[PDB]
This record gives sequence, C-alpha cells and structure tokens, in this order.
Amino acid sequence: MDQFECINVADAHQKLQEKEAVLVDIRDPQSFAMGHAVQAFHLTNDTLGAFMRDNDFDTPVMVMCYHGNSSKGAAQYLLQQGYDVVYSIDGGFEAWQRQFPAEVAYGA
Ligand code: NA
Repeated sequence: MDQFECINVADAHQKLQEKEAVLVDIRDPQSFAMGHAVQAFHLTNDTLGAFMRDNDFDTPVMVMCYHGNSSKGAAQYLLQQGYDVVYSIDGGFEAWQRQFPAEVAYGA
C-alpha cells in the first residue's frame, strides 16, 4: 500500500518468528556492532542497492533505528522506492533490548 505503519517490538518479534517480514536496522555501524536484534540486516545508503536486488518489493520490511523516530523517514523512503509493506518499530533498539534481551547480537 501507499502508507507505512508503526508497530511495537512485540508485534515485530512475532512477524519475525513467523518468517513473515524482514528486519532492517538503519543505525550507524558502531551502534549496530555494539548490539542489534538477531536477524537484523544492517541497511545503509551503501547497502541499499544490495538489499533491493535481494528483497522484492512485496517483502514486508520492518525498520528499526535508535528510538523509533528516524525509522519513519526511512520507511517512507522505502515506500517511495517501491516497497508496498513497510513498518517502523516504535521504541527502536532500546525497546527491543528491553523486551527481548536474549535476542541481541554483536558485531556485523
Ligand atoms: Na530514531
């Protein structure tokens, strides 16, 4: 569709466990290596090209950032590129680590 939706980390974790959506983390590389959701793909300007060749526009994509704010602009951007199903995770990594502390990974 032509709008994205904001979802909470419990909802995102369920879509992930169900293999219904992919998770992309748009934080800087240092922040990403210091700890990120298991299974998140590090999506930056430099990795965008690859991401799009690898994930069709019909793939639900959930976007995670620092606190749930920048993921909005990034989600809208992905819609503009042709992605139809895009979400922004309210609370960002902070909420994810709080709710699912055992599901954090380190490094790239
Ligand atoms: Na943010």
